[PDB]
Amino acid sequence: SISRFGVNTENEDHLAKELEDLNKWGLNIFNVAGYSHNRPLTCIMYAIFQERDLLKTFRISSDTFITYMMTLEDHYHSDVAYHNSLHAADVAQSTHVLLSTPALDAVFTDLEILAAIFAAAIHDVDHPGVSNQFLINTNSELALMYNDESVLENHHLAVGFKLLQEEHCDIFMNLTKKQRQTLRKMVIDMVLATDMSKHMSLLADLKTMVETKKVTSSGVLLLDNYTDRIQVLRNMVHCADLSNPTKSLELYRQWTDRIMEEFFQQGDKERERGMEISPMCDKHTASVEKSQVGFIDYIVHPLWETWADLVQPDAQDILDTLEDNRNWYQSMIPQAPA
Ligand SMILES: Nc1ncnc2c1ncn2[C@@H]1O[C@H](COP(=O)(O)O)[C@@H](O)[C@H]1O
Ligand SMILES: [Zn+2]
Ligand SMILES: [Zn+2]
Repeated sequence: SISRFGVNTENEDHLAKELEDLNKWGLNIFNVAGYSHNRPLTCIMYAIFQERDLLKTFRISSDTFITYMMTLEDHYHSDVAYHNSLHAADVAQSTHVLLSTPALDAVFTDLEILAAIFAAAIHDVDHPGVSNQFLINTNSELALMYNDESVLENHHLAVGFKLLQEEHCDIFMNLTKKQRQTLRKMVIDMVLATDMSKHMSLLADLKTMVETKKVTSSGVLLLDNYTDRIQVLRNMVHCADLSNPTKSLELYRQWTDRIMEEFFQQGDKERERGMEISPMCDKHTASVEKSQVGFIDYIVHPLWETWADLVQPDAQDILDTLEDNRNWYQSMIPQAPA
């Protein structure tokens, strides 16, 4: 309820204004955090579940849901500049919008929809603000536990599911044993897919599927087998995760400031511990503009272009914004003549 959020009517009214964009790409999650005592993930997730009647469908009481979500959100580190609950909220809301794209209407079951949004919400939980390689190079206990493979991603999953065991936190209590098994499988698949080292193989396989792309009498995509549906969900969450550059510049710029702050903080930690600094972690040798252009050209654009193709023409506006932002940064690159 509104009381669990500690929000008064004045801020509840502001929040109502902001939530008018719940199903839109233009929602401003920064404003949402500001009116919800900085609990953007729980607030947006509650709004999303209400909007999709997921609480009613899976018999999750508001009590259990809010208790779990508030617990999960508290396990995101508010001192980590980018990988915090604000980023998770953004990704969950972005996934929520992508799931409603015309080209995918009626394609996914409710359990698959539940799985993708949940995956998005927990995908970076308890992130330390440093990369897998940093954990590996410092002989971190986490790296040793997971044998240097998708260290953080494996940890995000373990924490997300482990927290269901705390008091009044099992939001999957009323799902059948079969549903829980299937949801777990799907969630694990999608979160492990957020590991950037799997990006290329994801894109490749994604393009391939687009070659075999099948539609209907209306333009709606056809995916009758699990394997094909999970590949789309997997890529959908990956796209939402990498959606910053496709948002209105006012938002994209705030995300970029955060990702750069987090990179510099890791650079500070490397210096503090006598380790050699990482690329783009050196606040004195990193070029924000150039980095963003490179990130879009080599990773984000190639990804969204393929997604745009799969859901043609649903994502066209997203691709255009992406391109405008890319050119804005391109022209923003500093210049020193003679
Ligand atoms: N705007 C951006 N510029 C450069 N790198 C980014 C940007 N947005 C996300 N990333 C990177 O994408 C990786 C995957 O995102 P995440 O799942 O949140 O960890 C992050 O670890 C960042 O290093
Ligand atoms: Zn991640
Ligand atoms: Zn993320």
